[PDB]
Amino acid sequence: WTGIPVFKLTEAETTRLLRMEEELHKRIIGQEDAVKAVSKAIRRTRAGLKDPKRPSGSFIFAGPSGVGKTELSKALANFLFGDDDALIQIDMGEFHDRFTASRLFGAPPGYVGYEEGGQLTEKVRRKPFSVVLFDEIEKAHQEIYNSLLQVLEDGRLTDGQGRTVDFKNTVLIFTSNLGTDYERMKQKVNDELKKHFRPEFLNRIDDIIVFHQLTREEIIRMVDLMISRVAGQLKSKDMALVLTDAAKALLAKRGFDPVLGARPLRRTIQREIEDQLSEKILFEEVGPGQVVTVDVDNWDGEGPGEDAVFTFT
Amino acid sequence: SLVLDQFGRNLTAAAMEGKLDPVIGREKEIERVMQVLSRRTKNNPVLIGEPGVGKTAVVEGLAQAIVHGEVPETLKDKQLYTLDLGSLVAGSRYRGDFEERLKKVLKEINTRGDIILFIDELHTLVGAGAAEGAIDAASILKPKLARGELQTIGATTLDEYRKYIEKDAALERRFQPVQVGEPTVEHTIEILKGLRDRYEAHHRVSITDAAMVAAATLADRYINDRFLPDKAIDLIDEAGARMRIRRMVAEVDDEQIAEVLGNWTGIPVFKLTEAETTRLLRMEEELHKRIIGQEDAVKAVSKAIRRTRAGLKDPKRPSGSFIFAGPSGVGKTELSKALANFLFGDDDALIQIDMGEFHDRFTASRLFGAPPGYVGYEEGGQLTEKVRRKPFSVVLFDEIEKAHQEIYNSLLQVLEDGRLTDGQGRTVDFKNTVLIFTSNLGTERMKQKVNDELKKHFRPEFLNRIDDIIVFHQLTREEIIRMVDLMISRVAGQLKSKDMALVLTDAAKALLAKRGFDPVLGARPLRRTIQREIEDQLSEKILFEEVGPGQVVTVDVDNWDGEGPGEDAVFTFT
Amino acid sequence: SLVLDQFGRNLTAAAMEGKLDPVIGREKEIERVMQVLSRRTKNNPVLIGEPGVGKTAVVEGLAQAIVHGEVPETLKDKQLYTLDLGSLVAGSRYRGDFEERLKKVLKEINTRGDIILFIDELHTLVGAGAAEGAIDAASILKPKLARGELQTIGATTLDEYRKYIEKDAALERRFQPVQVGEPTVEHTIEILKGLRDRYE
Ligand SMILES: Nc1ncnc2c1ncn2[C@@H]1O[C@H](COP(=O)(O)OP(=O)(O)O)[C@@H](O)[C@H]1O
Ligand SMILES: Nc1ncnc2c1ncn2[C@@H]1O[C@H](COP(=O)(O)OP(=O)(O)O)[C@@H](O)[C@H]1O
Ligand SMILES: Nc1ncnc2c1ncn2[C@@H]1O[C@H](COP(=O)(O)OP(=O)(O)O)[C@@H](O)[C@H]1O
Ligand SMILES: Nc1ncnc2c1ncn2[C@@H]1O[C@H](COP(=O)(O)OP(=O)(O)O)[C@@H](O)[C@H]1O
Repeated sequence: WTGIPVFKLTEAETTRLLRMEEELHKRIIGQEDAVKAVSKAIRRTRAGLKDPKRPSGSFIFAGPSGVGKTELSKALANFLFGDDDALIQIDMGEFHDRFTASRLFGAPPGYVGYEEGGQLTEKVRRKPFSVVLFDEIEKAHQEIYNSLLQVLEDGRLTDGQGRTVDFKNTVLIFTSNLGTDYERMKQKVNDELKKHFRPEFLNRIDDIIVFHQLTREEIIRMVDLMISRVAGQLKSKDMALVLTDAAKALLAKRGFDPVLGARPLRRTIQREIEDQLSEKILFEEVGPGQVVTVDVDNWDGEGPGEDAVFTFT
Repeated sequence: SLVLDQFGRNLTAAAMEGKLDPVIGREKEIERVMQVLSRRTKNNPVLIGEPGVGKTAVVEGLAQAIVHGEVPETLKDKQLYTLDLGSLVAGSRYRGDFEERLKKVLKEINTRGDIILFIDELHTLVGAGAAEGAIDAASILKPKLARGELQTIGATTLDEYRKYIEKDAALERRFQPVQVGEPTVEHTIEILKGLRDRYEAHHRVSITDAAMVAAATLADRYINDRFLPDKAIDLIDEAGARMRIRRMVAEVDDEQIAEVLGNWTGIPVFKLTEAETTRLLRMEEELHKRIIGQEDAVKAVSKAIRRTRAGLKDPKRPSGSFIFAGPSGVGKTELSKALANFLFGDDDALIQIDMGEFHDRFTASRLFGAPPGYVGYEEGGQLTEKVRRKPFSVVLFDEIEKAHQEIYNSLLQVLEDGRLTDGQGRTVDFKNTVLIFTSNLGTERMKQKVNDELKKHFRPEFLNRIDDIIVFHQLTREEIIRMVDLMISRVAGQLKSKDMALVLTDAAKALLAKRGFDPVLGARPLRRTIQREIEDQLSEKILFEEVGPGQVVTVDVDNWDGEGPGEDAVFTFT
Repeated sequence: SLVLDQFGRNLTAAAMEGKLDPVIGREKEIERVMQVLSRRTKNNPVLIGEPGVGKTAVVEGLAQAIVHGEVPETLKDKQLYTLDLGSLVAGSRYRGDFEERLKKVLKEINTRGDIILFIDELHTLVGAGAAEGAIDAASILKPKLARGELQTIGATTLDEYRKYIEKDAALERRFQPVQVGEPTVEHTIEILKGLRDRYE
């Protein structure tokens, strides 16, 4: 009827639930605390022991930019529903104005736009078991926080139409950028949140998670896990990509920067490999039924490699 | 049967002759609706779903299941009828005719007892003979639907279920919701495999596996205002139509549906022809015809769009996002204009929005429209509808420093995921757009100064979202000489419209170059010089009848050695 | 035909006497709309365009193509009728006259099979007479356009398209958007050269 997975725990889904930390780790590298907390939340939800009034899960994500705060939520949505589109993505960046709070729950009666009701309220009513993402929560005003102040404790919200929607089976995730060796920046993030967010609001969130900074082993795994996307895109045109170990080492070497996130790795691969592949494809260097072997020339594998180049077969 | 035919259509009798489309992949939905239909009391399901997911296909699938005999004992030999409420209300000069027709219909289907009734586009029950609070069809059906002696199924959409059914809770009480999910890409693949035969027979053509595979792929990837499998079915139907037109056995392949998608949504996702291939590999010189210098930016944008055209561009990020930083006048807007001319042939196809007007915090609602309950809700956003007219377009943000941080906060989602939710609540696609941001900031050393100024005046996540950071360098003497070349070229092009021919000597051009070199150059200076010392004299001479039409004008120089400052030099117009 | 003349005007009969101005340079739009009319299911295009570009001129060019007979076999010997929604909804004085008239018109189209409809000001299809006990024409024509036994074309300004047609996703579903863009400079010159004879 309503899609809420209050079922008998079969063996397959049980074995999936015990091992879902690895399943989230298939896409999310690092951030073991956040993945563990999400696993505990979903285990508490599916075991039937939960506070009826409170939602299934409420968390706030903070840390550097591009550390998978949104990606963990997207992977969780893919885990629960089978696709990334099912995630309710409400972006708080266009809610800088105070008067824009009506976009969430709807228009009051007597005004224009009363008939279609709210936006997130309707989407919650359609899919009661869904994860709702609020990106850039620091960037909207604190006035809009008050509508969610009810659902982070009671899980009920009243639209402009007047009907009450429920948030008891929804997972709420908030992502911010406050603060931006681990515990000092964790305390800095805590102080930033305490000064910027009212303490009465912060107590209604089940857990606060500080995202850890990306390290070298994380980015060397990241190169493979993200070039898998390029390989899969190439497979749509009967193209095969393989990277040498030196290719991975050079890609991680030129994209390592602790002050930014993983988007530098995207920049590195985009400016080094993908553009060259596009040039060779449109110049017909490689054709259908052919594989591509990318190797690093003029490098030892240990130096910084300011002169290393990529060879294509 | 003698009464139902006058006001309805037998779907089972249609299934006798096989006029219905075969339905595949909806076994779960069929089992759910039959599970509702097997109830004792209040056994009436409703097909709730998005427009274009196969809600009707559910009921023809049910009819096919009945006529094949897959049904259990409770649904055997049940004639299935869709009901035209328009046929009920038509021809009723008095109320007695209308609800007499309705009571005769319900009495007949109760007496026979083997008719399942279908209501298509269900919301019309609230108000049939009169208003909601008077006698209508729904009020008559309340005792029959409540006690559950009548089996009725219906289909409605989410917005309609919210705008017609839900405001009267009595209607939604008697209907169990059964959601018809939008099929996945492989699900639409099997659906296309199933419906291959009818379209191949009608259009007298042949369709290959790669054809509808690529059709489903591009349909899910690119079009963001329609829903599967409907748009892919539309593409297959019109593609068979195009081949049938072109013949007066043909084969339907991926290049045809690619050309169709280009015709429909304007996306140039085509099988690359040789001429446009050589154009794309050599478009750097084509850009260098208009914008001269700044090789790094031209090469970067060339690489980005070469990625876009080769199908190697990431679906969830846009085609390309760039910050154009440098001193004023170098040609940052000229580069975007040149890309617009290359992509579309015209400069008006470039959607240009200035950030100077967004100098206040209250101006943030202009891009994506007004919140509900306020003025300006009906027309919606400004940039969102402009993107909606043309999915493949380049957007320009002139003088990005004048904008304040709330604009970048509202645009971070466009930079990263490439979606934008308007005030209406609809998501607007940006996966086929090119992002251009022009900055005049920081004025080898200029690179560091510009980067420091950008990281000072922008948040770290915004500079993380942007793809490539480009610092425009100051022009050179050869570059301003080629500026003079372009200037005299466009001046002569304007002059040819009035039966006049224009030419300049090398010495005059060198004098123009000598009077047009400073670090405050670009094009805003040395165009003042042209308009003052060449255009002014030409207009002056042509208004009092010298150098008129039919005579070629040559611009020379006098009292100059060709090397000095040329302050005493005077332009001569022969 | 004995019922349709009281509610519509035959553009094919207008094309018999050449009462429509010649159309120049709209080959791409006319071939696209002719392609959409060749479909089996949901063969109903809409000419979305800025007002004053010649959305009605595209339909007149279709009529000229029909009378000159260069259309493929799927449009041979078919009359193009425009539909006057006002005349349909004008004389009712009751509740059931409008639906009876619309059903009679659709029955005539079904029993003839050589009529293509054109609806000026398409957005009036939704709420084409909305009383307390009235059912609009849009819901009546939804099943007819869904399967495709009814073939119609429409012209709509993008603004009013977004105001009314987009608000009802069901009517958006049955309709194929065909964009009629602004003519270029040389296109305007060619159109003026075409119209020069009639204007002199
Ligand atoms: N652990 C991870 N696994 C996979 N991708 C990651 C991970 N961390 C970061 N990314 C990359 O970061 C990008 C998303 O960053 P995001 O978390 O949205 O930053 P922010 O939360 O500041 O907006 C994605 O493109 C993704 O490739
Ligand atoms: N599984 C399927 N098999 C065959 N055709 C399908 C299937 N799913 C959808 N379709 C086609 O897509 C269209 C969906 O129409 P639908 O959305 O049910 O109309 P409505 O919105 O009025 O219920 C139908 O015309 C049908 O031909
Ligand atoms: N190198 C150039 N080639 C051709 N035209 C140019 C060049 N530089 C500037 N222009 C002209 O001068 C104008 C200046 O544009 P731009 O440098 O972007 O201004 P700003 O720096 O204030 O954004 C452009 O619109 C263009 O028409
Ligand atoms: N190719 C063409 N040849 C001749 N006239 C044209 C052409 N294109 C447009 N027109 C002119 O456009 C006008 C039709 O505009 P129309 O579509 O009726 O606008 P609206 O839909 O706003 O009423 C006619 O008067 C016609 O003369």
